[PDB]
Amino acid sequence: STEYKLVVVGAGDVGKSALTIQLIQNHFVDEYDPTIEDSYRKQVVIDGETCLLDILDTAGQEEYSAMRDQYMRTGEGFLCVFAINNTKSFEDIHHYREQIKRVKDSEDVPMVLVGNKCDLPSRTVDTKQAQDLARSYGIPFIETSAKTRQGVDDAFYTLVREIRKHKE
Ligand SMILES: C=CC(=O)N1CCN2c3nc(OC[C@@H]4C[C@@H](F)CN4C)nc4cc(-c5nc(N)cc(C)c5C(F)(F)F)c(Cl)c(c34)OC[C@@H]2C1
Ligand SMILES: Nc1nc2c(ncn2[C@@H]2O[C@H](COP(=O)(O)OP(=O)(O)O)[C@@H](O)[C@H]2O)c(=O)[nH]1
Ligand SMILES: [Cl-]
Ligand SMILES: [Cl-]
Ligand SMILES: [Cl-]
Ligand SMILES: [Mg+2]
Repeated sequence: STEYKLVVVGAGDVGKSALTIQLIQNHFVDEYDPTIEDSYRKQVVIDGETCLLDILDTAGQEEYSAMRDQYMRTGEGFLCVFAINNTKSFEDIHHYREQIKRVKDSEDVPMVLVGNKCDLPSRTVDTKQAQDLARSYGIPFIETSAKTRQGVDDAFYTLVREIRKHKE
């Protein structure tokens, strides 16, 4: 099987830890420690190929030492996560993409835009608004809901396909 190192980036409280557990453990955690950054592993099948994933749930203080960049440079794909009910988290996407392009030293890094918390009624970030931003980036965009499993597995598998295309 092929290994894929994934990194989940995004502002705080957007659902990175909830999305990560919903894919690994297949259940929703409504209150995970926001200061905890850990790595998870699970082997799934993606369009026939068996894929072993190592997903990094990022958290903690924003810091750009050579050790941190080198550790973040090990990620092959990135999930830039925002909340459809938090405008600021959607404006901070340009920050994470810019920092990912810097440490990876490339302008075509495999990544997928994630609009989490789509199960909530009041939405402030429009769907087509985030869709045109991902179209400008040239990256996929998927709306997910860690509570209802909606698109969770879809968002993660789409990122592995972007890595597959970039590799070949
Ligand atoms: C609860 C809190 C929480 O979970 N949080 C909040 C802090 N938060 C991060 N907030 C920021 O800005 C925040 C604001 C917004 C913008 F205005 C600039 N900042 C003032 N920037 C972060 C940057 C990185 C980071 N660092 C590197 N060395 C290299 C790369 C390639 C990255 C990557 F990949 F991420 F880009 C990482 Cl790992 C972060 C960041 O961890 C995630 C945590 C998640
Ligand atoms: N309604 C709803 N709430 C969510 C969802 N995902 C996360 N949350 C809530 O957002 C809060 C923080 O989520 P968290 O997993 O810590 O995201 P993170 O801080 O960015 O890593 C939690 O109290 C969750 O209840 C979702 O899909 N739907
Ligand atoms: Cl499973
Ligand atoms: Cl950091
Ligand atoms: Cl910098
Ligand atoms: Mg978290």
